[PDB]
Amino acid sequence: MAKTQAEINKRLDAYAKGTVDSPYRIKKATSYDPSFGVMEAGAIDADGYYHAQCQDLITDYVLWLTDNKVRTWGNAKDQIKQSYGTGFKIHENKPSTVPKKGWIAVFTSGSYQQWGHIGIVYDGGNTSTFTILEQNWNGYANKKPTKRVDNYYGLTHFIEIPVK
Ligand SMILES: [Ca+2]
Repeated sequence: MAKTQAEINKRLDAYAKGTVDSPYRIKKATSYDPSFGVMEAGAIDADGYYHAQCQDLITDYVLWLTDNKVRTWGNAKDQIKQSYGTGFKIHENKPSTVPKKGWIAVFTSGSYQQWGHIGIVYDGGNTSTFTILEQNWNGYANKKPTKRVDNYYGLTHFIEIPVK
């Protein structure tokens, strides 16, 4: 059920614009847990807990990449400890490793949360920096998927996805 790069690129744009086709996309500003921020329209809350966390975007993504056949478990650091199916490949991030658009970036070291941070490679970039689309880098779980330029700090693994 592999997706085309064009379908992937279009999915990544819809996330960032808050118009993604998902049943987990927040349509109007919402809150149910006062410990977090009011979730804006565009935010992805896949489990319905702790608002728009980092992993929520990835479980919605993996869900779409596989036509709702693979649901993710655990947190960000748990994602390299399970399988998404055929076509998906886990790569270690080393200084020469540059990812591709649509790939999943996993942060399990540095001063990151012990349960990790996660996001989608929006632009592969180069050896020094790349662009990520992620949720909950602010720790407040309210913003929709936002682009950030990352410098491979704390980034330990990439997950390659199947492309047509
Ligand atoms: Ca959630």
